[PDB]
Amino acid sequence: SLVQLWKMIFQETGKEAAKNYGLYGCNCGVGRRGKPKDATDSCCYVHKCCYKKVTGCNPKMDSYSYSWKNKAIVCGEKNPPCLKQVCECDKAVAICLRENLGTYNKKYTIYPKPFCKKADTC
Repeated sequence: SLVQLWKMIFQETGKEAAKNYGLYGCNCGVGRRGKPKDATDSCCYVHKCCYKKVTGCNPKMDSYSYSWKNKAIVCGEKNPPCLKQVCECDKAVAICLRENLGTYNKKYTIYPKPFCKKADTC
């Protein structure tokens, strides 16, 4: 669920997830999609697009089972198809988030999403 993702974000980024990425760019956090602003927003772009490949669940409400191993995210204990995927979706968006931390814009942290150009289809 979305609380798990928020934790997941913090554990690889060290920043409070909703505080820093809840309104970042045009695809991070609540709201729709847009043409991404930077690599930080674009990995939120990838997250929302793997989130549409979910089938039988509510990712923002349904929790899953996962653990935080030797600084490595292991969702890999047996999970139902969706709950496996969203959590892998969350881990992938948690992992890339650490990969573009040097790019993070402090001005994009709360971004006016309506003004962003509409994203294509994933």
